[PDB]
Amino acid sequence: SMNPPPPETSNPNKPKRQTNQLQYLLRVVLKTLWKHQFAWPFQQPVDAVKLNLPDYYKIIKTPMDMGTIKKRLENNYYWNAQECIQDFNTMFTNCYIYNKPGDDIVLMAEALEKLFLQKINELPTEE
Ligand SMILES: CCc1cnn2c(NCc3ccc[n+](O)c3)cc(N3CCCC[C@H]3CCO)nc12
Ligand SMILES: CCc1cnn2c(NCc3ccc[n+](O)c3)cc(N3CCCC[C@H]3CCO)nc12
Repeated sequence: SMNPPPPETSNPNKPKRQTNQLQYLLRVVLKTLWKHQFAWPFQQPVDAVKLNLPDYYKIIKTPMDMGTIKKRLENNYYWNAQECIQDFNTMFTNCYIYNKPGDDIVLMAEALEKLFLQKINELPTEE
């Protein structure tokens, strides 16, 4: 009945690299999603103590949110662009998993996911 600690966002012992892909994922993909009208419930970890969703962390064992993703990109936590893509997909599917078809929050996630898909369509190619 407590929240878990948020996902890890730093690790100064992971080797770091910059790539066109990871730069795009921050400066275009994360940025565009963050500014979307439906982004606000996805900008931080689900707070199941403030929100009254008590079974949330019984159901969602791989939490993810765009606040975390932003930190991970900023701290060069990701080596492969796909690690970041995976985290966006985990965020969307967690919303689908906890909730049910037709729920307002699921329609918000679906809209954000469609946007995600249009932006990643233009991801630069891997090195
Ligand atoms: C307005 C501030 C706020 C936002 N969430 N939240 C919650 N969340 C729990 C929750 C969620 C859904 C239904 N219910 O019934 C409770 C409790 C709570 N408070 C209870 C304890 C005494 C203080 C009082 C305000 C804080 O100091 N205040 C807040
Ligand atoms: C990724 C965030 C998330 C996942 N589930 N969920 C729920 N689920 C409950 C539920 C049930 C039936 C219909 N709907 O629409 C939702 C609500 C909720 N929030 C409260 C309502 C305003 C937005 C938003 C704020 C806090 O993240 N946020 C979330």
